[PDB]
Amino acid sequence: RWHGAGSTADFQKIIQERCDTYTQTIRPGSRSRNCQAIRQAFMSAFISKDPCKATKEDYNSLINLAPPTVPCGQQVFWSKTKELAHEYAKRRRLMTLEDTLLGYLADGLRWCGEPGSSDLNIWSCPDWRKDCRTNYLSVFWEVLSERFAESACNTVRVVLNGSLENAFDSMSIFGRVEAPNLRPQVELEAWLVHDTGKPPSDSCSGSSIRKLKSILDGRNVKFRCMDNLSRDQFLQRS
Ligand SMILES: Nc1ncnc2c1ncn2[C@@H]1O[C@H](COP(=O)(O)OP(=O)(O)OC[C@H]2OC[C@@H](F)[C@@H]2O)[C@@H](O)[C@H]1O
Repeated sequence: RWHGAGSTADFQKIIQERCDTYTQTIRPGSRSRNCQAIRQAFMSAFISKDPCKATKEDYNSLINLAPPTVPCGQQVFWSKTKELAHEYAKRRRLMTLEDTLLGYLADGLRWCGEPGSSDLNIWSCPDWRKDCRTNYLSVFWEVLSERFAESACNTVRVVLNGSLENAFDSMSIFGRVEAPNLRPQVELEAWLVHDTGKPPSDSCSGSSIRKLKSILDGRNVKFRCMDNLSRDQFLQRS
């Protein structure tokens, strides 16, 4: 029926296996979490529901079992720079949304259900643009990101793309959901990083970054911006 690719095959085995791996081998030590119950709640959030009627409220319980909250001073946001941001985070022992329990579970997966069926639709899922924005995949990421930003604390960093005309996209999840919900009085450092072998098309002085400074002022978040750095200069030396 839908225009988007179907659900990841064996989605529920994957999220349970990743849950075991994460809670036991990647980030253990804190409180215990039951991975069976986390998988059950994840599945119950969307399974057998209208795939284009997802609400943020459908995920409150799942998120409550494992909020996406990162230790003070270790949190990293990104926008149009996913792989660079993850390399940077890994090197510096920081955490992106993909390094939280739920983000780790969901990273790179697709899922949707179908009314009157207990199973995932593995043939097609709603596309955000061609079908509906109110789909379980897109809504999960928006609500998880919101909670991610609300829990941020002390210094947080963001990696943005200085090779685009607008390194800050106000219609992005970083622009629309994360920056505007960022816990007040944290401090944000932005790095605008450009493709090796190309001059940067955006800077800290550009229009888009001015919009971001405006948002951060309203949250009483201090802002430091660095730019004109190649991926190599940025990584080799932030
Ligand atoms: N871990 C993920 N795995 C798969 N898809 C994801 C993931 N995280 C987000 N998406 C989706 O892919 C899309 C990415 O769109 P960009 O324009 O490159 O960047 P932003 O929108 O700013 O999202 C990134 C920030 O917000 C949350 C934090 F992770 C980041 O700081 C997005 O719409 C999501 O539906």
